[PDB]
Amino acid sequence: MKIDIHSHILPKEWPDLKKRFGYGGWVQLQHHSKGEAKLLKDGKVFRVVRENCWDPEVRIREMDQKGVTVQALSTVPVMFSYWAKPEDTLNLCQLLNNDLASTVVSYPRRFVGLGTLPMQAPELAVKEMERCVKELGFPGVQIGTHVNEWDLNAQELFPVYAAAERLKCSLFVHPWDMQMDGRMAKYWLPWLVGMPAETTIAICSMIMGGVFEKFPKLKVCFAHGGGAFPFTVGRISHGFSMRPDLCAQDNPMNPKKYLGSFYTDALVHDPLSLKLLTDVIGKDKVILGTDYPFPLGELEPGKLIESMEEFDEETKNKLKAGNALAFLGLER
Amino acid sequence: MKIDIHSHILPKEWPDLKKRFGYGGWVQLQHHSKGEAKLLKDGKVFRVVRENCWDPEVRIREMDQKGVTVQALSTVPVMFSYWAKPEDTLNLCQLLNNDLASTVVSYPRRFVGLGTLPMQAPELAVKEMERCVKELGFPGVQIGTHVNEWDLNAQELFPVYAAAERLKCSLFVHPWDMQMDGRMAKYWLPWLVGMPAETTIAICSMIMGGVFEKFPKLKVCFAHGGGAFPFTVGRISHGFSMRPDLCAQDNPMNPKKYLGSFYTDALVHDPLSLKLLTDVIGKDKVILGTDYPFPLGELEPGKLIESMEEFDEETKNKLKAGNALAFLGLER
Ligand SMILES: [Zn+2]
Ligand SMILES: [Zn+2]
Repeated sequence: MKIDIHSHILPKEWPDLKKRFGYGGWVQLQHHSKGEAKLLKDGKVFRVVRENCWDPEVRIREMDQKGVTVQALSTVPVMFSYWAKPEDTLNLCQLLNNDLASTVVSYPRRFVGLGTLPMQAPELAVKEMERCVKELGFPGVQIGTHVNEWDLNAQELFPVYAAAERLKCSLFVHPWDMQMDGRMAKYWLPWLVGMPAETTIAICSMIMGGVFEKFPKLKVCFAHGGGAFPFTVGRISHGFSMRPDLCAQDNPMNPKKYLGSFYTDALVHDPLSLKLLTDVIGKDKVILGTDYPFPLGELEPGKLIESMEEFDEETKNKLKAGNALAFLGLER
Repeated sequence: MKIDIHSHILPKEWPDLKKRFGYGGWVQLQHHSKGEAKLLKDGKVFRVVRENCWDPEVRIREMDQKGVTVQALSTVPVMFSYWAKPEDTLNLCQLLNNDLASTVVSYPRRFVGLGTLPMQAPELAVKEMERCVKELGFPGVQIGTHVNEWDLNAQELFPVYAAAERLKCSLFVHPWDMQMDGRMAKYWLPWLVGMPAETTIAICSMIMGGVFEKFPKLKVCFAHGGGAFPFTVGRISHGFSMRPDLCAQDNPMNPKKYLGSFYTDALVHDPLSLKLLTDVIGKDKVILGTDYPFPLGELEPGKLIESMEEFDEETKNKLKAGNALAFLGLER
């Protein structure tokens, strides 16, 4: 019933990116029908989306109906474009960040912005992060779980984490670029299994890569309840203890010592799962998020949290808003 | 403290498989040092193992020390060899199954056998299953989470499931053949993340492929606590409801209706994780298993279960032995 850390939005329209940059592989939005649009990647339709995916007015009406005060807006992850030339990804980043900032200016009490960065080129990413924070006024950014062959332990990314600490810029980590073909081409497995696995790999990578140890002021929240991590943390912690030759060469402290060091959203659908999440991650560390407007999201925002007889009213309030305001560094 | 459904053993020695079959890619055991051996795949050492991995006498002494009455013995999963020619995999299967049956005959009150099958060729697999059950006296078999490009929903495998129902042959499903290279080549991620993801994909595949619906007498137990499934079942069940076009074309019943239809081992390391597992899978459906003699296993077998103040003595007894005896169809 309060703040939603996890929601995705796109521009109304954007330019032909293939023409702008000189090579294909990019995505485009095609308005085929009233209140309806297609996303495509060279020719092929790969997703159908509704009006509420780009129209702030439509979003405000649906938020009102559901009792949601603020959405944190970030782009659709397929727009990350970490695969492209660094300056072209940055150019697209500036376009999506400015779009997002425009929307925020129009409804500054209903939205805040999480920008996107050219993470494959750390010098450009630092510079675009500095702009989002100093000029656009964003409290943080949304990044993917890996960047081409870099997982988030990668030393090449340390300048980005350092910039985040100095700028007080929060990081929302979202699974993306999962395997889509072969055995994963059935039963929606990329979204149902691939996403949570991507998130668990990101949490393990930042832990065992020493990111939380070296950048102790960095604020990070992972999407979809930490993936499998809240349930498989015992396996991970035990395995680290047993094979330090494999697990401890970048950071010798046991993963368990980092519980309390980062946030997750609360998007885990079931009450038994939400209770384990808070038991493991902490009542101060779980943030209502919805994945609005996508179907895999929570249909009645805040309902799972409010349905927990195990939680007092002060805990519910932390989960619904107070934790988001802490993670984002924003006034209650 | 009772029965261990999940333990791996190899023969003392076996022939040069490359010479036997006429092409490389197979594994071999090399005794380099006292009570020590190397596993290799063409030249390269990929694992070091101890005596207790092949010597039944050593295993009995370590079981006594730990209060373990019976181990269910199955081969090391890298021996599956589903990639090879069908008759060659079957020939190796017969050798490993006979080895296992010999060991069982020598200590028939301490061991039972779970055989291995040429799953890439279903007619041969049915025939070797019939032999393990009728001639070798095995109560079940261990199979992998996928078979080359077949996940376990594959219709080509239905004759194997049908044979299992008729023969009353239990199936222990073990994750294997994970990605090992690229981004997964660090931090032991194949074992810490890849294995649980493989298991969740296998549980989803058998559910949404209608395997439990079409073969309701089939007994199946998945390794490592069901992977992520006990925590991500809400995500999976919600997603199935939202996109039946993606999820329900082979079996329209919601995955949640199958909780209670299969078993898992109890190998989840942490007490919060063991409580969620029983809450989700059922107190009648969780089986003490250890992954003996591998380091990622439980070091004091049965200790997690016995440490649960939430469980009465009758529940502990089910988890330590009664559930295994039910899954295997064996006399208490
Ligand atoms: Zn999302
Ligand atoms: Zn095992």
